[PDB]
Amino acid sequence: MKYAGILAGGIGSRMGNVPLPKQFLDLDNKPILIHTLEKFILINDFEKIIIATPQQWMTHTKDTLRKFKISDERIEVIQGGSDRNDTIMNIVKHIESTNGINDDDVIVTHDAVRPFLTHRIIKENIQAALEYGAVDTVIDAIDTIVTSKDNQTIDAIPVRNEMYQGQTPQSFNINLLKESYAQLSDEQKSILSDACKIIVETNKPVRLVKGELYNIKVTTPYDLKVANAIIRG
Amino acid sequence: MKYAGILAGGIGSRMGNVPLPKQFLDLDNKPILIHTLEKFILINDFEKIIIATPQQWMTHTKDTLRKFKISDERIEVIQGGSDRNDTIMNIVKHIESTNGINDDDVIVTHDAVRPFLTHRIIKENIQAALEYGAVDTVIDAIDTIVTSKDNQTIDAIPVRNEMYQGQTPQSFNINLLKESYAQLSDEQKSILSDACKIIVETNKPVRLVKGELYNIKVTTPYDLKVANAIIRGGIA
Ligand SMILES: Nc1ccn([C@@H]2O[C@H](COP(=O)(O)OP(=O)(O)OC[C@@H](O)[C@@H](O)[C@@H](O)CO)[C@@H](O)[C@H]2O)c(=O)n1
Repeated sequence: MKYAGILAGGIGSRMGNVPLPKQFLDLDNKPILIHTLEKFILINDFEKIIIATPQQWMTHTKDTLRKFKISDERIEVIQGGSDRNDTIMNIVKHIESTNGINDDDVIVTHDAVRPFLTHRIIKENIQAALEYGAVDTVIDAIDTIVTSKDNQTIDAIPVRNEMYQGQTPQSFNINLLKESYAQLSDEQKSILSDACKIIVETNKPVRLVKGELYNIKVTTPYDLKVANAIIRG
Repeated sequence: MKYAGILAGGIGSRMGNVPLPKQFLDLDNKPILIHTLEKFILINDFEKIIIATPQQWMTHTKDTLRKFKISDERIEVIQGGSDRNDTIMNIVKHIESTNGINDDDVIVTHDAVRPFLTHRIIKENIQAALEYGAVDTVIDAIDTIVTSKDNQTIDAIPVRNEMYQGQTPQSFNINLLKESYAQLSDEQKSILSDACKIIVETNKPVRLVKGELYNIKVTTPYDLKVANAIIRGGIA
């Protein structure tokens, strides 16, 4: 079975790491979250489309689904976790308690504020997860990537041809993801913020699926202004 | 003395069509290169502002400057090189053969196809080059960065808080740039995608100056749609 996990944990402020509900901001007279969900409802192969969000946003999420006539029976809103990977695991646990996890199940996890992913991206994610167990959506780096350990000076400049900008979806065989996450120590769980890095850190391969330049994360006022252009055109 | 080097030397190859150089494409009825140049003209302290273009585009560039009533005597259009760092060094050599290089000279090198840099970015680049000798214009990485050695599977996912997207300008003390570049082999030069790595590879510091989310590089039709939005929105 194939599941979608829509991660609506918000976008943390720079000071304080306060979750801001950017997925509710308006994009051409409809919340960003609704645009993203519409893309997933178009995929008939999903058994459930699970939105995980902080307890304090669950009612507004349900109210917004109702206002924008999103009635698809596969949509469910559940409470998120203490960080992004813990929220993913809340989704996995919800699947297990509801249907039970099958050996061939896959989960397609995706940012609520990435409304411009495509049918191809979703299908390629599903197929790569079924065959290989773990997948990241990426695009080739356009800028030269540089590192710094002090926010003052360059530490290194890697070869750009080996660098990729990570997007989402990130998709996994569910049992593989669960087994890998179970291998991490409490310290690792506190430090890891990315879902594909769970797999990498536990020495299993992660496949690349190529995204799109326009599959942006709408997290700043600048990105919201750009998003209006992408949508209208 | 302070010099600007506007890098307009690439050629936009297209499959099955006449090459259309991205730096000359119209953006709100004005070529991208002119948008970029206007920012540099507003900096009084440049001694010269040198635009490098492919040989066959030099006359067209000079004429287009005249078309937009741009007569600034500091502007010179010269021939670029076969790769980006060769274009930068063509500009350095032109300065050397024209004025000679002073020990305190700095050069602000910048993509012609990045029209949305700001007064602040240029001024911080100049000051950074004067104080530290080498500087990169960067922003915090917008995405998690992923690496791959086989172009099929992830090799590593570095700690995201140490990752930055390189933009331009990149600015240098001229003698430092020249001396560092002279140390590199042809293979080392082949691997470079920017100028600041010349400095990093020769074990001299490169300082960071913050760019902007809208200091985008215009190279594909998608980027031009974004550029048009930026202009109409007053974002930059
Ligand atoms: N023979 C050449 C080739 C290119 N050029 C100029 O170079 C500009 C960017 O060129 P291009 O769009 O192809 O981008 P690159 O792949 O070179 O990488 C750049 C990336 O490193 C940098 O922006 C940033 O990230 C660093 O921090 C364009 O104006 C070209 O005309 C030149 O004058 N002569």
